[PDB]
Amino acid sequence: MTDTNLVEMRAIERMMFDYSYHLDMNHPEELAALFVEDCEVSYAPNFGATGRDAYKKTLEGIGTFFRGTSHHNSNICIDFVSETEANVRSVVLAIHRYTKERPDGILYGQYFDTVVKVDGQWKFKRRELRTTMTTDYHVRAANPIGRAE
Amino acid sequence: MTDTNLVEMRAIERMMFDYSYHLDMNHPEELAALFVEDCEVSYAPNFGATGRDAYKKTLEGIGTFFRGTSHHNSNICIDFVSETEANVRSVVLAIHRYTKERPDGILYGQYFDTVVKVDGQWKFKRRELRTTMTTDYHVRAANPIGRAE
Amino acid sequence: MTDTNLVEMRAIERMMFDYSYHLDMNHPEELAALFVEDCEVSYAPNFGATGRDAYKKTLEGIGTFFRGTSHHNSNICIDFVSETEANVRSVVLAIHRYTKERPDGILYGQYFDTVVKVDGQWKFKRRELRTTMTTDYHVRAANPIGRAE
Ligand SMILES: [Mg+2]
Ligand SMILES: [Mg+2]
Ligand SMILES: [Mg+2]
Repeated sequence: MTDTNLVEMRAIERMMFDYSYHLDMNHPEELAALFVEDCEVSYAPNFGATGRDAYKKTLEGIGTFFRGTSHHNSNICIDFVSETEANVRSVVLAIHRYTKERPDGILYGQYFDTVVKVDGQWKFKRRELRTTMTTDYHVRAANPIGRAE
Repeated sequence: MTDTNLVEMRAIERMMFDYSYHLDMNHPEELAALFVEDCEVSYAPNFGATGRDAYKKTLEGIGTFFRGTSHHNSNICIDFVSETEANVRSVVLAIHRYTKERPDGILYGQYFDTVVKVDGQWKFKRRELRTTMTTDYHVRAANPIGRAE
Repeated sequence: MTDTNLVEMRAIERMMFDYSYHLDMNHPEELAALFVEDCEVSYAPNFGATGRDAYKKTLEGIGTFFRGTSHHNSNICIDFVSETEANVRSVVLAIHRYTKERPDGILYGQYFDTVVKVDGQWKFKRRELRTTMTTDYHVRAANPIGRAE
């Protein structure tokens, strides 16, 4: 209902923010706690993770290849399938300060997510990053946003 | 009432996000569907649109002059006139990757909007962009924010 | 309760946005009206303000040292202590266009705040800025975010 939808929108947004916080803090175990076992992550047509352990592996090196990151998540649009499943579209600005000497790398992106509520906690079941564009960035492959020509 | 205000704040924000999404996707018809016929848009003291058809014309070339854009909308403040009319103030970060060879153009702005609810959908009745500042941008004229000196 | 929490989350966010607006507008008296007398502000281990008058002093020169600023506040996480006291964590992107000839200065930060509700208005009781990183910026000292190594 209305009440349920409003409260859960807040909870979903909070989880997404906790995710970005723990990412900028280099807390990979906290990050993995926000994904179900049977998850999928897609960062490019030939790059992602199937299942939580594979996802954990994608987190390796956050602490070593970057001196810092800053994630700014906005434009969050939530459509409930049910009270324990929602589809989310959002915008991300992610700045990366590398450990190697090179300009900061900027990702302008969209996330297409499905989140599920389990034992009182929202978690990611699927995340699909679509890359709007990048600057001085370290990843070449990407899922396009599908901009009309 | 309280309940009404909360639900409609979510709906207004969703519409604003759908707008920015369809803009970054180069979907001008979806954009125009989010404006009433009797709308006004102001981007500079001598630049805007009176009525929806004129607004549609301002969308020409999105696909040709830019390879991509990314809009990040935040700091959304909503004051209800009534349950079907609200005044909104918000902040925008808009990055533009040009089709011509030149640095990305950055707009730091404020939107002063009036939105109205018609047949279940929020739409823009007025948008006024105030330009806080810009970098490497393609538009010179602007409405100032009115910063105190 | 639920209803209270939702309404007050909106009010707290609104206050935070009003703060950033008045800051970008160079309105120091409006800013100071959003702090209690017995406040604390921490921007670095050896830099801040104890009490509202000291805070007011930190606002001196906004109009003179910058031609403009733009603050984008996102990722707002609110934990209520009570219905009139909350702890907030948020992300900030703050761009500064200097009056002196130098590149824009960018702050990527986190705010750790305690807000209190007094006579119907949320106000800051404590703000602690943690600096994720900066670019071409004018402040060297900072409170670290505490990123895991
Ligand atoms: Mg295991
Ligand atoms: Mg017609
Ligand atoms: Mg006094």
